[PDB]
Amino acid sequence: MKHTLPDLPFDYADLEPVISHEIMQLHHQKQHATYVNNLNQIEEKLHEAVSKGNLKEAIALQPALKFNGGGHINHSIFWTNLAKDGGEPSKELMDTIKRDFGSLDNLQKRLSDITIAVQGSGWGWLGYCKKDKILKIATCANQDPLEGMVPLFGIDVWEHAYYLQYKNVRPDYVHAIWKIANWKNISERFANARQ
Amino acid sequence: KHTLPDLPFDYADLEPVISHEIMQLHHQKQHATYVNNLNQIEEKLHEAVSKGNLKEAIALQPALKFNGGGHINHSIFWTNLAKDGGEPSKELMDTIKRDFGSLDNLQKRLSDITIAVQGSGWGWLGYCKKDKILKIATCANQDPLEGMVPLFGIDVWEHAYYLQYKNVRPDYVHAIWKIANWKNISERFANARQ
Amino acid sequence: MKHTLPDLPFDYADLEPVISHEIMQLHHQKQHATYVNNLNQIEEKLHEAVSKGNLKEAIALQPALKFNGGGHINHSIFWTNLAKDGGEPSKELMDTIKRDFGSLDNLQKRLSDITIAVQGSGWGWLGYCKKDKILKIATCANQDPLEGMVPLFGIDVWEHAYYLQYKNVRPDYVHAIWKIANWKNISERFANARQ
Amino acid sequence: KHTLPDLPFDYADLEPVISHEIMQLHHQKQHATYVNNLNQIEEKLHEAVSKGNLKEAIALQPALKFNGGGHINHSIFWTNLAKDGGEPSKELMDTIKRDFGSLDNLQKRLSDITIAVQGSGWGWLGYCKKDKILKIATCANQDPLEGMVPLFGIDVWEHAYYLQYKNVRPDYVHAIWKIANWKNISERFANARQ
Ligand SMILES: [Mn+2]
Ligand SMILES: [Mn+2]
Ligand SMILES: [Mn+2]
Ligand SMILES: [Mn+2]
Repeated sequence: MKHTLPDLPFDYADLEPVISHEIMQLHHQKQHATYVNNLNQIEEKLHEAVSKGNLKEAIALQPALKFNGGGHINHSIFWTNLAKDGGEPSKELMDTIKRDFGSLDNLQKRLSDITIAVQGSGWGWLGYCKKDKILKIATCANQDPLEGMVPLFGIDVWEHAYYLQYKNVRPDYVHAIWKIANWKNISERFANARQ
Repeated sequence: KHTLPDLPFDYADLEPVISHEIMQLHHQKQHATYVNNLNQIEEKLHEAVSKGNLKEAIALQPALKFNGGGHINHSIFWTNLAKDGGEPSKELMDTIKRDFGSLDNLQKRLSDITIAVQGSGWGWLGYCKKDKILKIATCANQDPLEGMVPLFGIDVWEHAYYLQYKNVRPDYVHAIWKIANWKNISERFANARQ
Repeated sequence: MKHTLPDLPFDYADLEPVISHEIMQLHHQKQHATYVNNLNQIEEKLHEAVSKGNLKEAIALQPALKFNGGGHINHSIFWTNLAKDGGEPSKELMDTIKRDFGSLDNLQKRLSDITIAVQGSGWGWLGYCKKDKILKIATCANQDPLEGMVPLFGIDVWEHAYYLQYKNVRPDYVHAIWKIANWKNISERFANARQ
Repeated sequence: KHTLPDLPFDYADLEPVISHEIMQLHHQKQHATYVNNLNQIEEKLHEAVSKGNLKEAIALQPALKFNGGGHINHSIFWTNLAKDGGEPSKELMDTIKRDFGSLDNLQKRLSDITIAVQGSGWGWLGYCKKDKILKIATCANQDPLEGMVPLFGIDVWEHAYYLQYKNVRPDYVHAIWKIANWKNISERFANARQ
């Protein structure tokens, strides 16, 4: 059934002064809405190509499904990842961060750095690799969804996520976003990934 | 489900340009595998889509492009080759002369880019309906040709020549022009113009 | 010798109301400056890797050279491509646009559309293909320089090029930029490409 | 300029796992070509850089990565194979057991991803000095392994197996473990830990 724009868990100004009201409103009401609308259109066209046996057409649609489907996935997670009252990591998550990265401080630095270094548009991720039972960090280009691991915490470093407030200074945004990291949600995602 | 098409000729009909063992393996093993895998991946993809698993549906894309591309590319390629391929129709020859100067220039230019492919892939002559022109391009791996109509393809995966030509890809790419099925290429051209 | 940030051919507010003063100032003084500074650093590291015979290291530096070197190339061209008094295409350029695209209106639409459709960060280009003696349009991802043809006119569709003024509405920017297309410069580039 | 290294063994020493014709062509023709081209491209690149032609220097990057990668990858690969490769040192075996459970799990997991390479490429076992762990990865075409130290590589370009194994890549990838030079792999491991 059809994809829909999820309501945010908070009002558009609830993350000030870390993320502005204007940024939240445009990012949700315009950017994410566009990914959803275009996603529904692409899924229709793909369902038609598959039904008709138009293999070339079905292949040709893949980048648009990845882009808009990834936009939907990534943003949906991102809204659940942000809070004014984020709390602290669960003990078990905190313990695993210490095991895999040494400390939360190291994790935040190492993820901030790779996220900061993204060339162009993309995302930084903290994820959980089920196979090897370890936390990992990665970046993704554009809206490519995080693959090979379960997403826990995402940082959108598309210039739309920060330019209106932080201008060119991407590092100020990436460092500041940790202050609104929704650790309750991130810990819930970690618990589910270990099931 | 998708099926392996029969070749329009016997496995040895392209000797001495492409060998029997190459045609047999290429068709019965390589193309077969793309077809069989295409069917498995299409099945996995339908489950993912019918269940709402967008992430898994996106994760299956590369296998669909690869095996689906494999099926598309090879199916065109077999129709592109002939023991006696004739000559290009007058309309195609005139178009080749318009857009490349001569057949010689087209062959050289398409051979050169196809030889230069880094890794596995394909060289193509195609027709851009929009700007009403012939174009040459390459594709990586089994990516299908997009943005123009395919007319003539040259498989430069190593499995396409190695048993016979060993490392000498250029010899294979220059030699395949001897068996280019110009009857088929011309028909694809005529159909691309309608 | 060392790369430097070129002075703009105009003052930071000279393209209002099509491109804001704030956008011009950040884009030149901060974004392009960063590409230049990082480019010089990367060229040094590459010259060292080559001198030492450190082939793996020289290969590893390539994405950063492409990114920052491309940033320098692309922006350098882009500033010369913009003017308040852009004039009109030379007769010969106009005649070739008509030959290859039917009309200027068609060219502007077709280039605007592909530029608008860029997934992520990138550029739209009008270029000249010397081999086939034809105008072409293309997009490039991120800062990848236009290859296979001589660049004539570039449209930066990184969100930094427009978000402060146009917000999410990229099409309004892409359509509007044609009003400040420096046709004198573009025509000069066309003449040189045909030599 | 770069040179083709001699093999540490005679062309037939890996029979029956890899044939004489494969080793000869692979070394004398494939690797030679990467070396020779590497030299040509390095020359073109130096002219571009010394003249300030940034655009042309960027345009030559893919040929440097490809031929330079080719030289890097093959040079490691020849040292990675042996008629009698021994067994992993105790320190490497313990590390393999820590990070993969057993040698069996490592072999299966690396074989599976290497077999799955779409097109040409390589499978690698490497060591991540930062997080102090073994990792497995694949690389496309001749891209060199980056972000970890290379320990053991498996060439899955078709030229590496086709003359002998034909289409049956899995057989070649499972069989190469028989000739993995664990003396060399262990030395690379010891050097990766210093
Ligand atoms: Mn976003
Ligand atoms: Mn093939
Ligand atoms: Mn820019
Ligand atoms: Mn090889």
